[PDB]
Amino acid sequence: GSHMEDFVRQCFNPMIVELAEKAMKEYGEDPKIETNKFAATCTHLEVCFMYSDGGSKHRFEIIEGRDRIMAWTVVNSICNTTGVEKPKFLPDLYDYKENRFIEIGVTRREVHIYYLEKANKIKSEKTHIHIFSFTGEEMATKADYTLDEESRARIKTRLFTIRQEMASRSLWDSFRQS
Ligand SMILES: C[C@H](C[C@@H](C[C@H](C[C@@H](C[C@@H](CCN1CCCC1=O)N1CCCC1=O)N1CCCC1=O)N1CCCC1=O)N1CCCC1=O)N1CCCC1=O
Ligand SMILES: [Mn+2]
Ligand SMILES: [Mn+2]
Repeated sequence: GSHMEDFVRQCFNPMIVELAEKAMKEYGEDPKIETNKFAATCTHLEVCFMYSDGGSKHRFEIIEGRDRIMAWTVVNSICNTTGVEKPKFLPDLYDYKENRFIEIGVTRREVHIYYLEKANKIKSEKTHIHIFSFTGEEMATKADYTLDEESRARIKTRLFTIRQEMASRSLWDSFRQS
């Protein structure tokens, strides 16, 4: 293994690592080689999970972290029972409160740039978007941030802590270049 893989293993909890490996292998990437993508997958998974935790008990359905076939199955059930249009790309969550899918992004650039990229990619219009960065900023569709301030603040703090740990291991720089 590499230093990035050992860091990933000591940084994220093991269930997150396992789901990241699964998701990456399902697309033919090897966690032990494409280690930057491994860290990014772990970070994105943890953010999705903290986010779904931020709501009320029954509020969100978690799409991310399932195998692709089961993810689309759950998306189909949500669409067929709520009547919301089927997105073109797998979202990360479904909000039963606001009645909408959510795409979550975690970026090492400007939340503006990544938001524009994702919103050009989606084009299905009704899928809410919520971007976080590793510097503490966030941006969301209709400036509607879904959760209260405190849950988003916890996510932002975690992102900055991951950033610092990577820097202490001199892995932040190459990570920030992908
Ligand atoms: C005990 C607790 C663990 C965390 C786990 C949770 C993430 C998420 C995990 C799985 C489990 C469902 N599976 C397993 C395989 C098949 C399948 O469908 N997936 C993936 C797809 C959807 C889903 O549900 N969920 C959500 C509900 C319960 C659960 O497990 N969350 C949420 C916060 C951050 C985090 O990691 N939980 C559980 C709820 C409270 C909590 O924090 N611990 C131990 C100490 C640290 C810690 O967080
Ligand atoms: Mn996703
Ligand atoms: Mn996402």
